[PDB]
Amino acid sequence: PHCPSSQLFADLSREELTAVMRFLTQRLGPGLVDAAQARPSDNCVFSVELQLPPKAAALAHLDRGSPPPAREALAIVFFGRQPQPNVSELVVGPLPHPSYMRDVTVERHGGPLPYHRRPVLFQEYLDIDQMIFNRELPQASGLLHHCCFYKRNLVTMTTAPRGLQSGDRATWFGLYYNISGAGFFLHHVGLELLVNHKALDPARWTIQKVFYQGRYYDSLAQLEAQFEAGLVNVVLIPDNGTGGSWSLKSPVPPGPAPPLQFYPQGPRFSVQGSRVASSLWTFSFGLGAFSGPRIFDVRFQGERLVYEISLQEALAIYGGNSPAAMTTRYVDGGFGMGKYTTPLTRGVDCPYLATYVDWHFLLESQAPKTIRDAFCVFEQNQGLPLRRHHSDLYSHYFGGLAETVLVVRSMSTLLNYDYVWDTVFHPSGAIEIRFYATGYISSAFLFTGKYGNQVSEHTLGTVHTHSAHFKVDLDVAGLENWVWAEDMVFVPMAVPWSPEHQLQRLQVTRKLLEMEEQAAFLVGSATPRYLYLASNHSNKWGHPRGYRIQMLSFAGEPLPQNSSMARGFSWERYQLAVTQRKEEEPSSSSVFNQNDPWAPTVDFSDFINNETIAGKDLVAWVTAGFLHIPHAEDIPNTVTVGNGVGFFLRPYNFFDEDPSFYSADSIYFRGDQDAGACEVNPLACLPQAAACAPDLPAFSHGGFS
Amino acid sequence: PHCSQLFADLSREELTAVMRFLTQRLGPGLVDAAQARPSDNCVFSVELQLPPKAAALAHLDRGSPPPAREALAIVFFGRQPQPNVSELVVGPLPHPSYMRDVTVERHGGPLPYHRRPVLFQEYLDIDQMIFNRELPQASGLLHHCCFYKRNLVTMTTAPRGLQSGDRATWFGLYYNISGAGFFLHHVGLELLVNHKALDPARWTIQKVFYQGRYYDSLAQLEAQFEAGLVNVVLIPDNGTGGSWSLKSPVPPGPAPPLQFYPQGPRFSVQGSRVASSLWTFSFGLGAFSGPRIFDVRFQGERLVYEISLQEALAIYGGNSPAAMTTRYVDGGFGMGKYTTPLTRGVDCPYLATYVDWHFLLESQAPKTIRDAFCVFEQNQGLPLRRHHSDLYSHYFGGLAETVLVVRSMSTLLNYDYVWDTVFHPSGAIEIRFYATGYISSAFLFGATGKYGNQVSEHTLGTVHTHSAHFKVDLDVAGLENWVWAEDMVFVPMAVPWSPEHQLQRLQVTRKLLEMEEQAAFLVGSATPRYLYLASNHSNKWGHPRGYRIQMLSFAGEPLPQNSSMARGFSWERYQLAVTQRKEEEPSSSSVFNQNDPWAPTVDFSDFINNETIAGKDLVAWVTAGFLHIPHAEDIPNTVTVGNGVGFFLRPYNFFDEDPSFYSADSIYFRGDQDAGACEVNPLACLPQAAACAPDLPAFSHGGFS
Ligand SMILES: *[C@@H]1O[C@H](CO)[C@@H](O[C@@H]2O[C@H](CO)[C@@H](O[C@@H]3O[C@H](CO)[C@@H](O)[C@H](O)[C@@H]3O)[C@H](O)[C@H]2NC(C)=O)[C@H](O)[C@H]1NC(C)=O
Ligand SMILES: *[C@@H]1O[C@H](CO)[C@@H](O[C@@H]2O[C@H](CO)[C@@H](O[C@@H]3O[C@H](CO)[C@@H](O)[C@H](O)[C@@H]3O)[C@H](O)[C@H]2NC(C)=O)[C@H](O)[C@H]1NC(C)=O
Ligand SMILES: *[C@@H]1O[C@H](CO[C@H]2O[C@@H](C)[C@@H](O)[C@@H](O)[C@@H]2O)[C@@H](O[C@@H]2O[C@H](CO)[C@@H](O)[C@H](O)[C@H]2NC(C)=O)[C@H](O)[C@H]1NC(C)=O
Ligand SMILES: *[C@@H]1O[C@H](CO)[C@@H](O[C@@H]2O[C@H](CO)[C@@H](O)[C@H](O)[C@H]2NC(C)=O)[C@H](O)[C@H]1NC(C)=O
Ligand SMILES: *[C@H]1O[C@H](CO[C@H]2O[C@@H](C)[C@@H](O)[C@@H](O)[C@@H]2O)[C@@H](O)[C@H](O)[C@H]1NC(C)=O
Ligand SMILES: *[C@@H]1O[C@H](CO)[C@@H](O)[C@H](O)[C@H]1NC(C)=O
Ligand SMILES: [Ca+2]
Ligand SMILES: [Ca+2]
Ligand SMILES: [Ca+2]
Ligand SMILES: [Ca+2]
Ligand SMILES: [Cu+2]
Ligand SMILES: [Cu+2]
Repeated sequence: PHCPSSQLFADLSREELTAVMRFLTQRLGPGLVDAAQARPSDNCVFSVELQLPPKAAALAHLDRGSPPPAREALAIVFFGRQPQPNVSELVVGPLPHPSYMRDVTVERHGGPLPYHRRPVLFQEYLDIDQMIFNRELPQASGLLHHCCFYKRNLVTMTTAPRGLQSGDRATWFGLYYNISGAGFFLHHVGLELLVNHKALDPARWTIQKVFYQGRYYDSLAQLEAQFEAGLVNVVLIPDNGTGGSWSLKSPVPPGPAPPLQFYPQGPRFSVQGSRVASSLWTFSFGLGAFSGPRIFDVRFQGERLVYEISLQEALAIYGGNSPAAMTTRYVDGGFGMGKYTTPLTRGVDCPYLATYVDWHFLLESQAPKTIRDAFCVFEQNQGLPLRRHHSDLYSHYFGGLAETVLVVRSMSTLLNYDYVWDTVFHPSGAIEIRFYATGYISSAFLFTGKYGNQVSEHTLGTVHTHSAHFKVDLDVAGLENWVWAEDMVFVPMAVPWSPEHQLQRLQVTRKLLEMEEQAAFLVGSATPRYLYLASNHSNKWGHPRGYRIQMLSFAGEPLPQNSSMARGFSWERYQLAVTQRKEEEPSSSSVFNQNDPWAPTVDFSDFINNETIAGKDLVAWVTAGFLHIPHAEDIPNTVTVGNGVGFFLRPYNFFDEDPSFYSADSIYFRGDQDAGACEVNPLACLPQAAACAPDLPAFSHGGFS
Repeated sequence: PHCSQLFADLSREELTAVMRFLTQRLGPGLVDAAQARPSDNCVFSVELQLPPKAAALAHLDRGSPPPAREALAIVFFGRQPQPNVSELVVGPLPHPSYMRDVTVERHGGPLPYHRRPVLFQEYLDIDQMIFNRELPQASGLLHHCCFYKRNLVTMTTAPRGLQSGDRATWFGLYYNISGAGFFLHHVGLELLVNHKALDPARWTIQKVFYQGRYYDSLAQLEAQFEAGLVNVVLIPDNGTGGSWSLKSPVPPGPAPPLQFYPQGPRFSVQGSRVASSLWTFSFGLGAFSGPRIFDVRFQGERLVYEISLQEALAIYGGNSPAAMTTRYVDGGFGMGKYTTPLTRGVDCPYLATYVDWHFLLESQAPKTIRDAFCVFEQNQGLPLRRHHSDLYSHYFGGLAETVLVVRSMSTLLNYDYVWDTVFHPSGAIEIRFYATGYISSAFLFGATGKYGNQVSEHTLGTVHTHSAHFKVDLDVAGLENWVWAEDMVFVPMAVPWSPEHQLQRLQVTRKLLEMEEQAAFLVGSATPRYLYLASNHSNKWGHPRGYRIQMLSFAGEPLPQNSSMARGFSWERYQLAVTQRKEEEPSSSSVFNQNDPWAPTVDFSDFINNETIAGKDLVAWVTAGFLHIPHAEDIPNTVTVGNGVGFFLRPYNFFDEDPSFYSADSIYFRGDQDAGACEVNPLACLPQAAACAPDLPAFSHGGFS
């Protein structure tokens, strides 16, 4: 019966956000508009979020005990009501009650930010739909009545980038049936429209091209005419149906409950604000609006391993029979991995008994909002030994330890993909960063196999690749680190005790990587089997104290350099790169690359620049991804099984021995001892320990927009 | 509130039945393996002989009668002018009447006697020699360095010599540590024992290695010690920490997470057969080959006829002779034969279903390994699939992932190998293997860094690679299958609507692999990103029904072909290979390769022989492995974290849609609906469903030998 239970990196709070918005409205001139109903020629505030502190100061505070650096915020402002409109980046502080505001644009980017680089606003999307649905589609209502039950029952979906050339803002939009309670993405009606929305005055916006069921037209006029002329043979795309194409609700009623996990003697970790603490682990967590999930000041048994691990960008490159598909290259940070974090459904997205946590933000609005259950944090019994030995030889003993990990997770739903961002903390001292793609695939109307598979009636599942970039600022036993590569080789040799014979002598090769360029591994290149970052200092046995990067990635072929667009996500070309850490190089991407990748705001390749990486504060940049050719089993959704991709950070002579030796949960007993004796073996007391019904919270869901 | 066996391993009776029959028909002269000497006649092994496929299938599908249930016996025929090992098929069970020598049929000639595995008694005899005859000759030295006075133990290596016919084995000497691994306590002495002679009296010691130097005999070593040329390095007898212990110095804290089935378990085990809602298969263990599964059926339909471990391999490098020539072909010892008991709540989850294995190896009566297998459902704490829609329609639809696992563990000397087969709700099968347990060590001398890392006082952790081979006989939608490779490519192109501009057009490349040699991928070769086996027949959307092999492997560089030994495990050279399935090609290895790899009994490369694989019964052969350079954190044991290696088998247009759409456990609800309303959302009723204390069984352990 019955059964128990330094925030310098925290994301800005409701107050802090409000505080900065007040200060902005005051100091920014009226004509300021609510971003959420702004127009191109308006002035407004697009985003307000935490500006991360410099490392030197942050550390001085965390370690040396000096005072905290100014807590600041960064605001992105669209300045439209202006002869030469610009986007500007403004640092506002110091919180909790700000007094200054500095334009860092020219500092950071060496010049103004072109207005065309700004992300398409929510209002801008609405205006575009007004044009399409009021001014444009009616011109073809003859056709639409015949194919598409026109009478409102159709929806548009954006693509990106928006044109062919720096400056452009023309966007292809596909049209789909507005299915109810299920993904529309699988119901392309066959029509795409090239909208030019560069003009500051929506009245001047035009439609450059039209694609319909396999053919280009110049206007909806033509397309309607040609349909009327009788040289457009409409194949009828249905409005309605049943199965996974049409639904997510299963036709099969609940059977017996699946397995459930619980903490029989209370949870073994705490979350206070942005800070998690456990027996072994300590870190602060959070979300960049655009860059997405991040962790800081990660400490294993009190000692810092990493200053920062943050998602940096995500990328989806498509191919297709149609214009939308065949030119789409989402640089998802230009929308926002944080901005589009969705709530975590208890018992689906994370285990029911996880600790859920809310996120607060201020984006494209005046008042801050909240995503409820944005994060989840929990311990998972992996059902699998961290370590184990059974000795039947000479001495009869057993010694092992079941693996229980600590997880932190957010999910981003950008249009149809749901990205899943795991950071898993292992009891061995290892950190694992994973990401899964799930959700709906993106589809096109089907009209010879070069561009994907047919996944349902009239539907091409368009081929594409996923990839993601991570900043990993390890500070292994201090700031000053070196990069080591180790591998294997065989060397023919006469057998010492019988030289008439030949043996193949297995050996270890070892090289220190001295310059940045030697630590930059292009995709498709051979990669050292052991690569690690290490300190000057050694462990008990005289080896440099190291942490090793090990990669789980099936990376797709990158967009060719021959493409002008590529410089906008040049990180795609590397598997891994280690560079000097620098304040002026905080990120591999920028929210402004999505709309102008031809003139990238940040260009990652520039960071790799022929310097020493021999004894500096280093930072590793890891790419992970894969190629996806959709298939029937992606309908309704793509499963996560086998699609996880990422990397491990594992200790390599960092410790003097395996930390888990002194685990509070390790089991050990001799063959002559009594394995059922509770005092001998803790597992024997488990049935007492766990003789209680768990107190499960009432199911709540974090709602919608 | 509380909460066809046509593939089954032979039972106690069947084993007894066969041994009785063998005793009778094998003439007198027949000794018990545990007592046998080289010149004796004895029965080494009795285990299931797997049925032919055509007959097995006829029974399983067409309903015809079962094929004869038979057994295979390995017999050592020593009491003979020309001694041989012979393979004998005995049947039909339950009460056998015949017995057929298949040796010459199968291997095209007699099995040389020197290929036989070293018997337990043979190991004991060898120790008599060492400890009675030999070591006393160097007791002067041994008293000085090693607390000689019995307190030392030997460990074998393999293969045994330099050339087909040889049977000389290096044995290292270690302190017989109590209740912890001896493997970390090499005293610095290895002895080359020649035990080829049928008369142990004639066995000799060809060489001696001590603390860095070679001697012809123990006479020599002692003569040279007493002559003042051998400088002993005292290796301690005793100590504390992970070098010496597996018992933690830290007392139990609060219990870790525990998983349970709140409305009963959702699978059954009847004998060798598992059944669940989705999955159906028979499981078991080959004495030598190890874990295997048969007649795997997703929702009633066969995906795989057989998935079986085939061989495991550990290739070493080192400063000393044992380390530098060791190549364990573990099947020559036996992955089943050395299955250890699974400790409840360490090796598998506490509430797993544990199952015993019966065997008859190197003895006259059958024995049992208690809790050899475990079978359980695991909540992965991670969604199989999920979508959150804030866009146009407000809905959520997902499904938490619960997998079905089957696991055994083999402890071969120091390593404990974990063998997972995980069955996913998506229709995917996953085969994993982890290496844990103790590393193998050597005494540390010399300044090279070429052969590993120092992991404790005076201990070299010797570099080596692990690898494992699996037979995967998929029968995708029937027997007749083809092999497909798909990948990606970019193709420059004029932008259709703006030909002044260039786009990189992503496309899918596809190729049918026609001949065996085209499906044979060497290690280090580029591999198609999508490789699958498929049927002639298509799904609803016209694509061939496929299952795809996706590989999680960090494979080490293979032993060079230049080595005569290599032919004994030539599968090591491939990542993957598809060949025609053939009755006369049942296995990629043989228990007789370990001792004569120079004249291999089975040579895998011979299977790949320039035939069609276009529309035959095909079988894939997957290699997985990795390089291990030991480091401090391998002491006391190597952890499983990130060391799992294996592959997935995923449906690729096999179905018409994701079968998890019709999951009994999928959650779905619209934003306008009530997510707490139990009738709407099953997760809401969970706190009722799981308001009960679990009835945990009293802890038992399966004991030792
Ligand atoms: C990008 O656009 C922003 C928005 O217009 C520009 O900010 C404004 O720049 C001028 C400085 O050239 C400032 O106003 C001026 O104030 C001084 C006295 O303080 C006076 O000489 C002038 O009569 C004028 O009013 C003001 O700092 C600033 N306004 C706001 C609301 O921030 C920005 O400079 C543009 N920058 C680039 C590089 O494009
Ligand atoms: C490997 O070793 C075994 C040692 O027994 C050989 O098997 C034996 O082969 C002999 C033939 O030399 C069989 O004897 C035959 O049966 C009757 C017994 O009444 C005998 O009088 C006949 O004249 C005939 O020689 C014996 O049955 C058989 N035993 C078994 C278990 O097979 C075997 O030949 C050897 N194999 C090879 C390939 O060298
Ligand atoms: C690890 O290096 C520290 C720090 O190293 C600086 O010394 C330069 C020669 C060069 O190596 C530079 O990269 C490196 O950052 C060593 O201590 C330093 O040692 C010097 C002696 O040469 C002293 O005079 C300095 O006070 C001290 N400087 C600092 C900044 O600490 C240290 O010896 C070494 N330790 C090991 C085990 O390698
Ligand atoms: C080697 O050392 C082991 C470890 O002590 C000895 O194991 C003990 O042996 C005695 C005698 O049989 C038993 O009563 C104890 O219960 C054993 N302990 C364990 C943990 O098994 C073993 O006997 C020694 N082997 C030798 C000397 O060869
Ligand atoms: C697929 O093949 C089946 C018969 O297979 C043989 O037929 C020949 C044309 C030759 O290609 C052989 O190699 C084949 O193995 C046939 O009976 C099936 O119905 C066929 N079905 C389809 C849809 O292709
Ligand atoms: C989806 O359906 C309803 C019509 O019942 C509509 O109000 C909604 O907005 C549709 N999507 C649109 C209009 O974009
Ligand atoms: Ca660093
Ligand atoms: Ca740099
Ligand atoms: Ca087959
Ligand atoms: Ca063949
Ligand atoms: Cu995808
Ligand atoms: Cu290993």
